[PDB]
Amino acid sequence: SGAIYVGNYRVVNRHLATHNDWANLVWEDSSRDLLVSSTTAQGCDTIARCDCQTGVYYCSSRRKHYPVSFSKPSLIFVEASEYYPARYQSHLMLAVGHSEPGDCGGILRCQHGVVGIVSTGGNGLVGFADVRDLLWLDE
Ligand SMILES: NC(=O)[C@H]1CCCN(C(=O)[C@H]2CCc3cccc(Br)c32)C1
Ligand SMILES: [Zn+2]
Repeated sequence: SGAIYVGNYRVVNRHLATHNDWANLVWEDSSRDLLVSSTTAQGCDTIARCDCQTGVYYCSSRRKHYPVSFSKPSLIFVEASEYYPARYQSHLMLAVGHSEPGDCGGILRCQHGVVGIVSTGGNGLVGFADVRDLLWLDE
């Protein structure tokens, strides 16, 4: 679990969005596993606007942060789950690192700010949904 709070927006994994997120919907994209809802309170976070390919992510299944080298956002095939059929997920970045289901929503940060959130994983891999291209989060 986890979210990004920036301005009057909450950014979550689309597959973990709540009834309240859907009732306050701003934008969602199944192909990216992202959903953004509106908030009444002003948010705690800064979004990176950069091309970093290194950063640090929070891994809830270890209660620890780990450094990572990650690929640029791309279209990656993701196996079927209870939430989606087998499909290509866009704007996804992969890295070598521990992840389990339950780790979705953990933040990836570089020195410039928040880069994205955990969205996929596998045997020693972790995948992050990029948010750096969503320029409107800042206004
Ligand atoms: N973005 C998606 O389609 C997600 C939906 C939930 C499921 N998903 C995953 O990758 C999960 C299932 C297998 C596994 C192993 C280690 C970490 C994670 Br996170 C996962 C894809
Ligand atoms: Zn950066």
